[PDB]
Amino acid sequence: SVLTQPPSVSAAPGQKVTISCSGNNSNIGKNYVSWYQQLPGRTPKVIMYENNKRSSGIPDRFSGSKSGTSATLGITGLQTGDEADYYCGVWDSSLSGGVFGGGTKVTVLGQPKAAPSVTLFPPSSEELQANKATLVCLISDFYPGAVTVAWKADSSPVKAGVETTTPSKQSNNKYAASSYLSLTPEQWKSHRSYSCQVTHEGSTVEKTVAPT
Amino acid sequence: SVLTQPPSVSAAPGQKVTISCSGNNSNIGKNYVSWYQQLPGRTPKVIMYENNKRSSGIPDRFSGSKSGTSATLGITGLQTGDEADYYCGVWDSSLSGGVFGGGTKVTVLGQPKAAPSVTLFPPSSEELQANKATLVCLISDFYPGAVTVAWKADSSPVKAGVETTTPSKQSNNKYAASSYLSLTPEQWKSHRSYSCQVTHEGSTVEKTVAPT
Repeated sequence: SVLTQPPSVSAAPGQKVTISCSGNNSNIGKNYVSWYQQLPGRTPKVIMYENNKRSSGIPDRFSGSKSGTSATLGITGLQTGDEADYYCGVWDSSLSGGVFGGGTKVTVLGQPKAAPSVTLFPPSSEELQANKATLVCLISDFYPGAVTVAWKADSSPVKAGVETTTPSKQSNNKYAASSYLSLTPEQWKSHRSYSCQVTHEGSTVEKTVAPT
Repeated sequence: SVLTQPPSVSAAPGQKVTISCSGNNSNIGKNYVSWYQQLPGRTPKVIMYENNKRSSGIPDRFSGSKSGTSATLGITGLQTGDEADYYCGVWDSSLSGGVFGGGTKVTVLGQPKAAPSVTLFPPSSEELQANKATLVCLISDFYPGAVTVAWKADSSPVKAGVETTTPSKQSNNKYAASSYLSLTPEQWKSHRSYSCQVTHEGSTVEKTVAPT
């Protein structure tokens, strides 16, 4: 870290966020400054180049500026999707090489709770032809990332055969997982219906499937 | 991803892994390369710089080198604490900014490798009756826990609305994930088929679905 960047910025949804980048005359003062976004677990991507030029597909929210030996990144209308680390980059002329800042964690404070979207899928045609039956309860767009999944065959709770993936942080910093129930085609065709009940922050969402 | 890295690399504890990072004369060829370690949950840290310089507290087991347009990070005496995601970074003298590799997942093999079980689910009847269409690619029973998923609309790759969850260990100790694709029921019916392609350890499998 040749460039000096604050360790973090926090703001409520819709608010304005500024990120400073402090350097000398050999780097920021002489050369083009670029900005990089890094979503957790993801590699850094360029979002701004040539001090204020926005990279392809980069939203209007994002704004970039250079003045003197200091660069700034402006995010107006902060969204939950902008929660990432931001780095500023410039070529150092003093020591002929590319330099970077320490980074800045951007937090959306007081984030609104998002109920999960729930899509239940019966065993596919191709699957049953292979004497295999799998039900998928796709659980998407929820926040925070914790869920309880319960299954039922008609009225009775299904204990075994259930697997629920650990909620993973999606593109929009919101979450997704999927619960799956592997049955024998004998077990599936026997019952009248199947249920997947998803509990998120105390509230339940239940969807139902039936054969054909 | 401008620089190219293999997505997954593994070996038994005590063995050796190498991670290739391929670029051009303008990036890897001219400038100094760094390597990043992104530990599970934690913030990425630089472990290698100036092609072969190790950071503080980085053991002898980690070695970096660069020949031509490609850099390699080697790891010997592979141990569980090395399991992380690693990426390369270099300045691109033509683009006048930093370029990064897509990342590599390093796995210390603790059980037999397992090829994924792939189940493609078309949009359900209840869903299409609501003018919504969701394709779900259930990927389970695989080890190591890293997949690359590609979607095709007939044969042309789908470049939008694809979400892939992070693999999580299940009750069988093997990993599971799911890739989902959102389409308008017109997008589902305008194509002959949709396909989900799962890449795991250089082995690739294709699943296909068609309307009814």
